Amino acid sequence: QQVHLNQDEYKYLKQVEQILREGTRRDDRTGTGTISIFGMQSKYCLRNGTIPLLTTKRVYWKGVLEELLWFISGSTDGKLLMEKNVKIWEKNGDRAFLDNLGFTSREEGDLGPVYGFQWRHFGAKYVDCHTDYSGQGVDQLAEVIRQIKEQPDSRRIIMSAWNPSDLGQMVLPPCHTMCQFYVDNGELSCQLYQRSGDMGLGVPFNLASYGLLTHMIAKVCGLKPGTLVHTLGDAHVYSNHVDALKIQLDREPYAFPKIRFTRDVASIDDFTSDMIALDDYKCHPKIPMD
Amino acid sequence: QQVHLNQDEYKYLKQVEQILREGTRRDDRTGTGTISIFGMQSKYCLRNGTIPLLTTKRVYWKGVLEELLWFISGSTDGKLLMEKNVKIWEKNGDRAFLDNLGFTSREEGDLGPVYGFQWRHFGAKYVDCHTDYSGQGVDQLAEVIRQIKEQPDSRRIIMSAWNPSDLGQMVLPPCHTMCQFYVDNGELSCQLYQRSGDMGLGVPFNLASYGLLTHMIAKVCGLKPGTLVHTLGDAHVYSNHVDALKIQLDREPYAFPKIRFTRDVASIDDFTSDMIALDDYKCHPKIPMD
Ligand SMILES: O=c1ccn([C@H]2C[C@H](O)[C@@H](COP(=O)(O)O)O2)c(=O)[nH]1
Ligand SMILES: O=c1ccn([C@H]2C[C@H](O)[C@@H](COP(=O)(O)O)O2)c(=O)[nH]1
Repeated sequence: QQVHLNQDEYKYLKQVEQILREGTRRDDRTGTGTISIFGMQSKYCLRNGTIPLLTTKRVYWKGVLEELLWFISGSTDGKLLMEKNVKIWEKNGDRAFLDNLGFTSREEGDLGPVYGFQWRHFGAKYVDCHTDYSGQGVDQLAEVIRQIKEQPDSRRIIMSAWNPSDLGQMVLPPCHTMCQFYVDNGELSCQLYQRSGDMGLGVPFNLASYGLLTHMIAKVCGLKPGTLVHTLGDAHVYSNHVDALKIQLDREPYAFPKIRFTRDVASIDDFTSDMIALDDYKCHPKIPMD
Repeated sequence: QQVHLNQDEYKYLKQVEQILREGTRRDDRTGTGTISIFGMQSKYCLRNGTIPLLTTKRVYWKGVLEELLWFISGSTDGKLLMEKNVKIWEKNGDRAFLDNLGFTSREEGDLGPVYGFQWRHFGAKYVDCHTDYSGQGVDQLAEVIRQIKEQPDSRRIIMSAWNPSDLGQMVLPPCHTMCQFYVDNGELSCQLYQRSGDMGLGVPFNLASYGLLTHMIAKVCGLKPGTLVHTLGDAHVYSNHVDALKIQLDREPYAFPKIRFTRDVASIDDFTSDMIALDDYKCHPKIPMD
């Protein structure tokens, strides 16, 4: 029967199996095939410092970590993240990518009013990735933190990246579109709504990212981490990735690693990559992709 | 048994039951006790005209229908609904309610930049509930319809009411915060993200509302209805509703009613209450409590 060291990662694999077994076979934005279920939900225990970094296929932790800190900082400048040696946004801000979208006047690495800007300045008039936006638009992350501290019973602790007014100027429309927080018996929980998820790369990354976010905010608020709830619109596997995911489905998950913060923080803006430690991230062997 | 005429309503009852059994006890913003689960999801088939109006406890159909048409019209004037003998917004737009929020210059019924305003003019400058907003802000509903018709493969078909810039001026923050649409083999599906849901009174109403909207857009787009995915943040039952819900839980659901449109429509703005028929809405008798 179903006895597993890491039940939450096992359920993830079950999620992937269900997509491949019941999913619809459609052609997507690029003309490639996906196998897809619309509407899925899964839950991940964050208690005792557990962060859900998948063990059956390695997730780029360094990238997760630096992108999150960068999001939080409000930055929309791809070059700042490249300075931290993370290159996941590089191809979305280069001359060719920008020009193809009509952003011929824009400087390289200026990603437009993407996540960081929305999280910290929702409603402000975007100029460029070098403008000082202090006190412009709504600082959602700050409000979420005040709400958690002052009104922990609230059912309105929401942060959203989905800004229709700004979509035309973003290099990519937001994928993790919004999240909601929830305080129960001194524990902080988070639900991510992600409109679109690739189960082979994107989803594991987003999973770790919001897991880390919940850990950070919990610390800032003097709370213990709770449950991450991950909700998907179009959950899919690319049809060229099926063999690779099948190899992943065959593995018995290891225990998730643990997150550890090595100093105190004054606020959500007071973390640095050197004081966020990840203990015992053990992964199964590499899975080659195509 | 394990077999039901209406498996979808049966699953909703099981949802209520899961909350009562596994939910956490909380005292909310109102003061009354809730029993709560954070993060739930359920699916409702809409194929062949089916609309999930609950049968074990009657849903206020006239309210659902008139509110939706009013939403689509972009109106934020509560008096238009009161003109049709729908009083669900009355408490929220009267003198004392407005004054308590500091909207002391507002006429009665001026709900602020609520749903309808966000749907048709996201990012526009709110003045009052009589202002003509043509060409101001993003018409999200029209874009959704454009995307469904022209890019049915899109994983980006989103409409959101969650506007941080406008929250302070709304009489209530949006409860059904955003929805995503999905086209598969000519079948239109919709996922609602609801941040907060009263299983007893709110949720059934929200289900019927988004069910109806999905049927409407499907007709506009020459498509067929698919599935409604209902996602909840704080899924709760009010502690004083417990006994009446226990009664409801032993009822065997009847078949859902079906929706039928009795003439063609030029666009999403061309529906009227008289041409939306609801066939065979058969319910169990009223509950001995409220
Ligand atoms: O944070 C992200 C960003 C992207 N993707 C995946 C989902 C889609 O396969 C693709 C984005 O394409 P659209 O959904 O925008 O078409 O990348 C994720 O899983 N997570
Ligand atoms: O469309 C709605 C609006 C409200 N509610 C319920 C949920 C909560 O019980 C209450 C709103 O309170 P807050 O979640 O806003 O505190 O009404 C719904 O179920 N659906």
